Amino acid sequence: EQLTTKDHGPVFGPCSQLPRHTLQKAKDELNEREETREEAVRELQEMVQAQAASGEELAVAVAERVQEKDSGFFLRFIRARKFNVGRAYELLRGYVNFRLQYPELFDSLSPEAVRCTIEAGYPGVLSSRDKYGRVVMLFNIENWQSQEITFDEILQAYCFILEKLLENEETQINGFCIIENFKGFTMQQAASLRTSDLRKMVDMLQDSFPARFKAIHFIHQPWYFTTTYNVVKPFLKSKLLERVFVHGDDLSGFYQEIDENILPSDFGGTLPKYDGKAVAEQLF
Ligand SMILES: CC1=C(/C=C/C(C)=C/C=C\C(C)=C\C=O)C(C)(C)CCC1
Repeated sequence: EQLTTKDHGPVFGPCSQLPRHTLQKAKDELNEREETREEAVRELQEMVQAQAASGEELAVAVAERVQEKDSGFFLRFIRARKFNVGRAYELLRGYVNFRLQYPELFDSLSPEAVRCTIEAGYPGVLSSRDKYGRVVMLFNIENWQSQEITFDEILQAYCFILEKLLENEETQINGFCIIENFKGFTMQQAASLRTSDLRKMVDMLQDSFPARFKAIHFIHQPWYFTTTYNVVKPFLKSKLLERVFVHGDDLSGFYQEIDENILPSDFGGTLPKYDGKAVAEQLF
Protein backbone atom coordinates (compact mmCIF):
# COMPACT_ATOMS: atom_id res chain seq x y z
CA GLU A 1 0.00 0.00 0.00
CA GLN A 2 0.94 3.70 0.08
CA LEU A 3 1.53 3.63 -3.67
CA THR A 4 -0.13 6.09 -6.03
CA THR A 5 -1.15 5.21 -9.60
CA LYS A 6 1.47 7.67 -10.73
CA ASP A 7 4.48 6.15 -8.95
CA HIS A 8 5.15 3.80 -11.88
CA GLY A 9 6.92 4.51 -15.19
CA PRO A 10 5.43 4.95 -18.68
CA VAL A 11 3.55 2.31 -20.62
CA PHE A 12 4.90 1.69 -24.13
CA GLY A 13 8.39 3.13 -23.74
CA PRO A 14 11.07 0.53 -22.99
CA CYS A 15 11.90 0.78 -19.28
CA SER A 16 14.82 3.01 -18.23
CA GLN A 17 15.45 2.38 -14.55
CA LEU A 18 14.37 0.02 -11.76
CA PRO A 19 13.32 2.61 -9.23
CA ARG A 20 9.90 2.98 -7.63
CA HIS A 21 10.72 -0.03 -5.44
CA THR A 22 9.37 -2.43 -8.07
CA LEU A 23 12.79 -4.08 -8.09
CA GLN A 24 12.18 -4.95 -4.44
CA LYS A 25 8.72 -6.23 -5.34
CA ALA A 26 10.32 -8.63 -7.82
CA LYS A 27 12.84 -9.64 -5.15
CA ASP A 28 9.73 -10.59 -3.19
CA GLU A 29 8.99 -13.17 -5.88
CA LEU A 30 12.36 -14.58 -4.88
CA ASN A 31 14.28 -12.25 -7.22
CA GLU A 32 17.96 -11.51 -6.62
CA ARG A 33 19.61 -8.54 -8.33
CA GLU A 34 23.11 -9.80 -7.71
CA GLU A 35 23.98 -13.13 -9.31
CA THR A 36 20.76 -14.85 -10.29
CA ARG A 37 19.45 -13.10 -13.39
CA GLU A 38 22.62 -13.66 -15.41
CA GLU A 39 22.83 -17.39 -14.70
CA ALA A 40 19.12 -18.19 -14.86
CA VAL A 41 18.89 -17.26 -18.55
CA ARG A 42 21.97 -19.38 -19.20
CA GLU A 43 20.49 -22.30 -17.26
CA LEU A 44 17.25 -21.98 -19.23
CA GLN A 45 18.98 -22.17 -22.62
CA GLU A 46 21.15 -24.97 -21.25
CA MET A 47 17.87 -26.68 -20.38
CA VAL A 48 16.14 -25.64 -23.62
CA GLN A 49 18.74 -27.32 -25.83
CA ALA A 50 19.48 -30.19 -23.46
CA GLN A 51 15.84 -31.27 -23.62
CA ALA A 52 15.92 -30.75 -27.38
CA ALA A 53 18.98 -33.00 -27.64
CA SER A 54 16.67 -35.87 -26.66
CA GLY A 55 14.94 -35.61 -30.03
CA GLU A 56 11.52 -34.83 -28.55
CA GLU A 57 9.38 -32.92 -31.05
CA LEU A 58 8.22 -30.01 -28.87
CA ALA A 59 11.46 -29.25 -27.01
CA VAL A 60 12.94 -29.19 -30.50
CA ALA A 61 10.31 -26.82 -31.89
CA VAL A 62 11.22 -24.53 -28.99
CA ALA A 63 14.95 -24.76 -29.70
CA GLU A 64 14.31 -23.65 -33.28
CA ARG A 65 11.97 -20.77 -32.48
CA VAL A 66 14.19 -19.32 -29.75
CA GLN A 67 17.51 -20.00 -31.48
CA GLU A 68 17.88 -16.25 -32.05
CA LYS A 69 16.63 -14.43 -28.96
CA ASP A 70 18.31 -11.82 -26.77
CA SER A 71 18.90 -12.48 -23.06
CA GLY A 72 16.07 -10.12 -22.10
CA PHE A 73 13.70 -12.45 -23.94
CA PHE A 74 14.49 -15.47 -21.78
CA LEU A 75 14.34 -13.23 -18.70
CA ARG A 76 10.68 -12.61 -19.50
CA PHE A 77 10.00 -16.30 -18.89
CA ILE A 78 12.22 -16.45 -15.80
CA ARG A 79 10.50 -13.44 -14.25
CA ALA A 80 7.02 -14.85 -14.90
CA ARG A 81 7.74 -18.21 -13.24
CA LYS A 82 9.06 -16.77 -9.97
CA PHE A 83 12.66 -17.57 -10.95
CA ASN A 84 12.02 -21.31 -11.12
CA VAL A 85 14.06 -22.43 -14.12
CA GLY A 86 12.05 -25.64 -14.51
CA ARG A 87 8.68 -23.91 -14.33
CA ALA A 88 10.13 -21.17 -16.52
CA TYR A 89 11.07 -23.73 -19.16
CA GLU A 90 7.59 -25.24 -19.00
CA LEU A 91 6.12 -21.81 -19.76
CA LEU A 92 8.42 -21.69 -22.79
CA ARG A 93 7.09 -25.08 -23.90
CA GLY A 94 3.46 -24.01 -23.57
CA TYR A 95 4.37 -20.66 -25.12
CA VAL A 96 5.55 -22.23 -28.37
CA ASN A 97 2.78 -24.82 -28.15
CA PHE A 98 0.16 -22.07 -28.34
CA ARG A 99 1.40 -20.74 -31.68
CA LEU A 100 1.32 -24.31 -32.97
CA GLN A 101 -2.24 -25.08 -31.86
CA TYR A 102 -3.28 -21.71 -33.27
CA PRO A 103 -1.74 -20.98 -36.70
CA GLU A 104 -4.21 -18.29 -37.81
CA LEU A 105 -3.11 -15.82 -35.12
CA PHE A 106 0.54 -15.74 -36.21
CA ASP A 107 0.88 -17.04 -39.77
CA SER A 108 -0.52 -14.57 -42.32
CA LEU A 109 -0.21 -11.74 -39.80
CA SER A 110 0.14 -8.34 -41.47
CA PRO A 111 1.61 -5.48 -39.38
CA GLU A 112 -0.70 -3.27 -41.42
CA ALA A 113 -3.84 -5.35 -40.82
CA VAL A 114 -3.18 -5.47 -37.07
CA ARG A 115 -2.79 -1.70 -36.73
CA CYS A 116 -6.27 -1.42 -38.25
CA THR A 117 -7.75 -3.49 -35.41
CA ILE A 118 -5.82 -1.71 -32.65
CA GLU A 119 -6.90 1.66 -34.04
CA ALA A 120 -10.42 0.22 -34.05
CA GLY A 121 -9.96 0.09 -30.28
CA TYR A 122 -10.04 -3.68 -29.82
CA PRO A 123 -8.49 -4.09 -27.48
CA GLY A 124 -7.77 -0.85 -25.67
CA VAL A 125 -4.75 -0.08 -23.53
CA LEU A 126 -4.78 2.50 -20.75
CA SER A 127 -1.95 4.92 -21.43
CA SER A 128 -1.43 4.68 -17.68
CA ARG A 129 -0.70 1.97 -15.13
CA ASP A 130 -2.97 1.25 -12.16
CA LYS A 131 -1.82 1.88 -8.58
CA TYR A 132 0.16 -1.37 -8.85
CA GLY A 133 2.12 -0.57 -12.00
CA ARG A 134 0.11 -2.86 -14.26
CA VAL A 135 -0.81 -2.31 -17.90
CA VAL A 136 -4.58 -1.92 -17.80
CA MET A 137 -6.00 -3.45 -20.97
CA LEU A 138 -9.49 -2.57 -22.13
CA PHE A 139 -12.42 -3.97 -24.09
CA ASN A 140 -15.78 -2.37 -24.80
CA ILE A 141 -18.25 -4.87 -26.21
CA GLU A 142 -21.01 -2.31 -26.69
CA ASN A 143 -21.70 -1.84 -30.41
CA TRP A 144 -19.29 -4.66 -31.25
CA GLN A 145 -20.27 -6.63 -34.33
CA SER A 146 -18.55 -10.01 -34.63
CA GLN A 147 -19.05 -10.01 -38.40
CA GLU A 148 -17.05 -6.80 -38.85
CA ILE A 149 -14.20 -7.67 -36.46
CA THR A 150 -13.44 -11.34 -35.82
CA PHE A 151 -12.84 -12.59 -32.28
CA ASP A 152 -9.61 -13.83 -33.85
CA GLU A 153 -8.46 -10.41 -35.06
CA ILE A 154 -9.10 -9.16 -31.53
CA LEU A 155 -6.88 -11.90 -30.09
CA GLN A 156 -4.12 -11.34 -32.65
CA ALA A 157 -4.21 -7.74 -31.43
CA TYR A 158 -3.80 -8.98 -27.86
CA CYS A 159 -0.84 -11.11 -28.94
CA PHE A 160 0.91 -8.18 -30.61
CA ILE A 161 0.20 -5.78 -27.74
CA LEU A 162 1.62 -8.39 -25.38
CA GLU A 163 4.77 -9.13 -27.37
CA LYS A 164 5.41 -5.39 -27.46
CA LEU A 165 4.46 -4.26 -23.94
CA LEU A 166 6.45 -7.19 -22.54
CA GLU A 167 9.62 -5.48 -23.79
CA ASN A 168 9.15 -3.38 -20.67
CA GLU A 169 10.68 -4.95 -17.55
CA GLU A 170 8.33 -2.92 -15.36
CA THR A 171 5.36 -4.59 -17.05
CA GLN A 172 7.13 -7.92 -16.69
CA ILE A 173 7.08 -7.52 -12.92
CA ASN A 174 3.78 -5.76 -12.24
CA GLY A 175 1.69 -7.74 -14.71
CA PHE A 176 -1.55 -6.88 -16.49
CA CYS A 177 -5.16 -6.17 -15.53
CA ILE A 178 -8.11 -6.34 -17.93
CA ILE A 179 -11.28 -4.23 -17.85
CA GLU A 180 -14.38 -5.65 -19.50
CA ASN A 181 -17.12 -3.15 -20.31
CA PHE A 182 -20.06 -5.50 -20.78
CA LYS A 183 -22.59 -2.66 -20.74
CA GLY A 184 -23.60 -3.14 -24.37
CA PHE A 185 -23.50 -6.92 -24.10
CA THR A 186 -26.52 -8.28 -25.96
CA MET A 187 -28.17 -11.70 -25.92
CA GLN A 188 -27.60 -11.63 -29.68
CA GLN A 189 -23.90 -11.37 -28.83
CA ALA A 190 -23.94 -13.99 -26.07
CA ALA A 191 -25.22 -16.71 -28.40
CA SER A 192 -22.88 -15.51 -31.16
CA LEU A 193 -19.87 -16.59 -29.11
CA ARG A 194 -18.07 -19.76 -30.19
CA THR A 195 -16.89 -21.79 -27.19
CA SER A 196 -13.98 -22.74 -29.44
CA ASP A 197 -13.03 -19.05 -29.51
CA LEU A 198 -13.44 -18.53 -25.76
CA ARG A 199 -10.94 -21.33 -25.18
CA LYS A 200 -8.60 -19.54 -27.57
CA MET A 201 -8.71 -16.47 -25.34
CA VAL A 202 -8.49 -18.42 -22.09
CA ASP A 203 -5.52 -20.28 -23.53
CA MET A 204 -3.76 -17.01 -24.30
CA LEU A 205 -4.35 -16.02 -20.68
CA GLN A 206 -3.13 -19.35 -19.23
CA ASP A 207 0.37 -20.83 -19.46
CA SER A 208 0.83 -19.28 -22.89
CA PHE A 209 2.38 -15.81 -22.66
CA PRO A 210 5.04 -14.81 -20.07
CA ALA A 211 2.64 -12.41 -18.38
CA ARG A 212 1.16 -12.00 -14.91
CA PHE A 213 -2.60 -11.60 -15.34
CA LYS A 214 -3.54 -10.32 -11.91
CA ALA A 215 -7.19 -9.35 -12.29
CA ILE A 216 -10.08 -9.48 -14.71
CA HIS A 217 -12.87 -6.97 -14.09
CA PHE A 218 -16.38 -7.04 -15.51
CA ILE A 219 -18.76 -4.08 -15.38
CA HIS A 220 -22.41 -3.38 -16.22
CA GLN A 221 -22.94 -7.03 -17.19
CA PRO A 222 -26.51 -8.19 -17.94
CA TRP A 223 -28.36 -10.72 -15.78
CA TYR A 224 -27.32 -13.31 -18.37
CA PHE A 225 -23.56 -12.83 -18.02
CA THR A 226 -23.76 -15.78 -15.64
CA THR A 227 -24.69 -17.91 -18.65
CA THR A 228 -21.52 -16.87 -20.49
CA TYR A 229 -19.35 -17.08 -17.37
CA ASN A 230 -20.51 -20.65 -16.71
CA VAL A 231 -19.35 -21.64 -20.19
CA VAL A 232 -15.80 -20.44 -19.59
CA LYS A 233 -15.74 -21.27 -15.88
CA PRO A 234 -14.65 -24.88 -16.51
CA PHE A 235 -11.61 -23.76 -18.54
CA LEU A 236 -10.15 -21.39 -15.94
CA LYS A 237 -7.60 -22.81 -13.51
CA SER A 238 -8.21 -21.91 -9.86
CA LYS A 239 -5.59 -19.13 -9.91
CA LEU A 240 -7.34 -17.26 -12.72
CA LEU A 241 -10.89 -17.84 -11.45
CA GLU A 242 -10.05 -16.30 -8.08
CA ARG A 243 -8.97 -13.25 -10.09
CA VAL A 244 -12.18 -12.77 -12.07
CA PHE A 245 -14.23 -9.95 -10.57
CA VAL A 246 -17.83 -9.13 -11.48
CA HIS A 247 -18.80 -5.82 -9.89
CA GLY A 248 -22.21 -5.28 -11.44
CA ASP A 249 -22.85 -1.61 -10.73
CA ASP A 250 -21.49 -1.34 -7.19
CA LEU A 251 -18.05 0.11 -7.91
CA SER A 252 -17.48 1.00 -4.25
CA GLY A 253 -15.15 -1.99 -4.26
CA PHE A 254 -13.97 -1.53 -7.83
CA TYR A 255 -12.56 2.01 -7.71
CA GLN A 256 -10.26 1.00 -4.86
CA GLU A 257 -8.45 -1.31 -7.28
CA ILE A 258 -8.71 0.97 -10.32
CA ASP A 259 -8.65 4.75 -9.91
CA GLU A 260 -11.62 6.38 -11.65
CA ASN A 261 -9.21 9.24 -12.33
CA ILE A 262 -7.19 7.37 -14.96
CA LEU A 263 -10.17 5.78 -16.75
CA PRO A 264 -11.80 6.97 -20.00
CA SER A 265 -15.49 7.89 -19.88
CA ASP A 266 -16.13 4.56 -21.60
CA PHE A 267 -15.33 2.76 -18.35
CA GLY A 268 -16.91 5.16 -15.86
CA GLY A 269 -13.85 7.37 -15.52
CA THR A 270 -13.16 11.08 -15.95
CA LEU A 271 -10.88 10.89 -18.99
CA PRO A 272 -12.08 11.41 -22.60
CA LYS A 273 -13.60 8.48 -24.50
CA TYR A 274 -10.88 5.94 -25.34
CA ASP A 275 -8.76 6.82 -28.38
CA GLY A 276 -7.42 3.93 -30.45
CA LYS A 277 -5.46 6.10 -32.87
CA ALA A 278 -3.35 7.57 -30.07
CA VAL A 279 -2.40 4.21 -28.57
CA ALA A 280 -1.79 2.52 -31.93
CA GLU A 281 0.64 5.25 -33.01
CA GLN A 282 2.84 4.76 -29.94
CA LEU A 283 2.87 1.07 -30.86
CA PHE A 284 4.16 1.96 -34.32
C1 LIG B 1 -15.93 -14.53 -18.18
C2 LIG B 1 -14.45 -14.84 -18.52
C3 LIG B 1 -13.88 -14.48 -20.00
C4 LIG B 1 -14.85 -14.20 -21.18
C5 LIG B 1 -14.88 -12.97 -21.79
C6 LIG B 1 -15.94 -12.52 -22.84
C7 LIG B 1 -17.12 -13.48 -22.94
C8 LIG B 1 -15.30 -12.32 -24.21
C9 LIG B 1 -16.08 -11.51 -25.25
C10 LIG B 1 -15.54 -10.53 -25.96
C11 LIG B 1 -14.01 -10.40 -26.05
C12 LIG B 1 -13.41 -10.40 -27.46
C13 LIG B 1 -13.39 -9.40 -25.06
C14 LIG B 1 -11.88 -9.17 -25.06
O1 LIG B 1 -11.32 -8.40 -24.04
C15 LIG B 1 -12.33 -14.87 -20.20
C16 LIG B 1 -11.61 -13.69 -20.84
C17 LIG B 1 -12.17 -16.00 -21.20
C18 LIG B 1 -11.65 -15.31 -18.91
C19 LIG B 1 -12.05 -14.54 -17.79
C20 LIG B 1 -13.41 -14.90 -17.39
